[PDB]
Amino acid sequence: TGSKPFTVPILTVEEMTNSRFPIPLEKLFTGPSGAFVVQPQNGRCTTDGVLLGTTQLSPVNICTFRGDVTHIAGSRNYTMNLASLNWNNYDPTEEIPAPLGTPDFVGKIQGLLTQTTKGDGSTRGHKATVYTGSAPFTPKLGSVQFSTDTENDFETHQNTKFTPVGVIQDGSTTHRNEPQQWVLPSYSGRNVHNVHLAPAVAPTFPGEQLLFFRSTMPGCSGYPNMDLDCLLPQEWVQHFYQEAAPAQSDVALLRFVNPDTGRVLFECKLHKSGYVTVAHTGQHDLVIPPNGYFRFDSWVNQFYTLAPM
Amino acid sequence: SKPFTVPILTVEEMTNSRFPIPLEKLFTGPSGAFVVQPQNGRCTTDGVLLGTTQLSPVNICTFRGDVTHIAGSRNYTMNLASLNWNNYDPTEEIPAPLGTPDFVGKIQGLLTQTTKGDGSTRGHKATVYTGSAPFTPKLGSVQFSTDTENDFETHQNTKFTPVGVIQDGSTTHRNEPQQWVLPSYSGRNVHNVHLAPAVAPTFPGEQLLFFRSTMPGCSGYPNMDLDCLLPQEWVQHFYQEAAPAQSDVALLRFVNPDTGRVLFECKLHKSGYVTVAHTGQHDLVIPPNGYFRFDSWVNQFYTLAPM
Ligand SMILES: CC(=O)N[C@@H]1[C@@H](O[C@@H]2O[C@H](CO)[C@H](O)[C@H](O)[C@H]2O[C@@H]2O[C@@H](C)[C@@H](O)[C@@H](O)[C@@H]2O)[C@H](O[C@@H]2O[C@@H](C)[C@@H](O)[C@@H](O)[C@@H]2O)[C@@H](CO)O[C@H]1O
Ligand SMILES: CC(=O)N[C@@H]1[C@@H](O[C@@H]2O[C@H](CO)[C@H](O)[C@H](O)[C@H]2O[C@@H]2O[C@@H](C)[C@@H](O)[C@@H](O)[C@@H]2O)[C@H](O[C@@H]2O[C@@H](C)[C@@H](O)[C@@H](O)[C@@H]2O)[C@@H](CO)O[C@H]1O
Repeated sequence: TGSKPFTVPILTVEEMTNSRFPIPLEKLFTGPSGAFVVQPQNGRCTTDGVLLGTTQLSPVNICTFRGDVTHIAGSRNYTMNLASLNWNNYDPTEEIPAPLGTPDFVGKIQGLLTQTTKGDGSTRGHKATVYTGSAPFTPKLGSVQFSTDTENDFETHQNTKFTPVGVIQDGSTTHRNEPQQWVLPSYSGRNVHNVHLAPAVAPTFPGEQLLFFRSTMPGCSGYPNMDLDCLLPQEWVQHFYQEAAPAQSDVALLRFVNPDTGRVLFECKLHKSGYVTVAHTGQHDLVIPPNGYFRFDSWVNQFYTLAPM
Repeated sequence: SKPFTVPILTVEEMTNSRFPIPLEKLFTGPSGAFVVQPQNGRCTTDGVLLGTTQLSPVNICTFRGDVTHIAGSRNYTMNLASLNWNNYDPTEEIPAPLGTPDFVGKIQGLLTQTTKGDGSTRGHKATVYTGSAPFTPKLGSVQFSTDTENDFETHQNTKFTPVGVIQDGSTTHRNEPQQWVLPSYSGRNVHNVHLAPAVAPTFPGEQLLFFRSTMPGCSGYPNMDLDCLLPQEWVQHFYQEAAPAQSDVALLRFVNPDTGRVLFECKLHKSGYVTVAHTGQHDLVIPPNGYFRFDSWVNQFYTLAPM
């Protein structure tokens, strides 16, 4: 009695943003997930607005890094000592897995590393790639490495930003073998256990699968696997964070409605810990009308049987 | 009537509606001497998108299409597609494709491409000069300068992801970008159409309140300041809520949770911009947890407490 009514945004899928990389959502996808552990750290939020993992609120502070850089002699690599979003000191003892927004998959993320010299406002920018499966990827410790197209242009002790664009793959190896979107980086480096993680999720009900919000990351070199699935759109993270409507049960029943025809396409379970399941067996790209949207209908529980998708 | 609200997200939790970067601060200054007519980040309080405004925080200053190499150069012409990768339609009554840059500047980022057949991919640093003669997005074409003469393929999906801005370092520092100069969306001899209107304070002692970011600089000595009239999250919020405006102005109070006190009040005009009572340039100093709260509908001629 007296709970703030729960709701989800009325934005359509194509009007929303992937919570794991700064690109629009394209489609909904469902498939079996017994062959991987689904434990992304971005795009994690409970329905009552508790951010989990490395999740933060900005759609354009995801897979970014800020700090200052040191050149590694004999190479085009730079070590970035990480700062916070507002350029303050990074605190490695905060009870999070890594700075909020840190990439949550193993892959080679390419973008631009940019810098401004405080004294005169001179600026510079270079193509750069961060290898999140590599030994120098230690964001939790406050340090990551970038491979760039320069050995001398970046200055020390000047604010430097990495803006992600897409992913690459080693073209001499099996096509689409990376990125591995369901493999978490080791945030503190090789053989150091991750901490404070958002939990892995899986369907529990017979005949159910996770429902993913899917985008295609830009590819920047080689033959990458560009598929990227998030559990919640970034706008849903922002919505629940603000609304903070109490979860009246374990499961919010949503209906996906077509306002063009006035008919419900399918129903799904939004679990209070922040993920969606549907009743379907097999890999399936959902086909949805551009104006279709999710609408909260009622609180049910994990024993509720969904109508087949 | 449906109660009007603004998001409770703090400034640094929100996104610039004119370039895909976080908001950093609030800024006010006089703007009588020139025209404030941005086309992105334009939305009425009852949720009507204006100008070139669309809903995505990460489909702003992006481009998509097919590219063709200009022989004897490292420049490529992009024939624009839509977000769904369909043919572009120049007869829509908009100034240019939604999300088109709304300032004159040299925007640098990466041009990326996927070959459909084998999934091979490529990516190159590229710059679009929105003040250049070939910048004709309303006509379905813009030009990029890149670092290759041969790597991009024809008739393959190509995307530009913006990162920051550059300036010609052999010229007066910070002389470009010019954030308050609109591109000529159809080229230099064709006037712009279907624009969201220019905005100005009219009430004595008031100035615009800007939501400000610093665009990354990628070369030279650029002016990196970028002011939007509404955070992108406010655009998304009004679009969904569609709460009718009960008067010309929504009075907002900016509240500090650490004290429980109002820091300042401002006017959110129903056509989608904010004013404060202040004379002079000022970077507002705000607590990280400060937020805007709608307090009441007032008329346009309400007198604000001084900022
Ligand atoms: C121009 C081209 O196709 N070159 C092939 C080469 O791929 C290029 O390799 C260099 C390093 O030597 C850079 O990594 C380039 O980014 C890369 O080219 C990109 O990727 C290829 C697949 C094309 O889509 C191209 O248009 C694009 O610019 C390739 O090298 C292998 O693959 C690359 C990605 C890299 O992992 C190399 O270490 C690896 O040996 C070789 C052999 O596959 O073939 C060249 O023709
Ligand atoms: C290495 C350096 O500082 N060079 C200055 C030069 O700037 C470089 O010019 C080339 C073009 O010839 C490229 O545009 C480079 O990106 C540019 O270097 C960038 O910008 C400078 C200001 C530094 O921050 C540097 O670290 C960064 O990589 C510069 O040339 C003027 O400005 C550039 C942006 C370009 O517009 C030139 O056409 C223009 O003459 C000159 C004069 O300011 O000074 C050199 O020292």
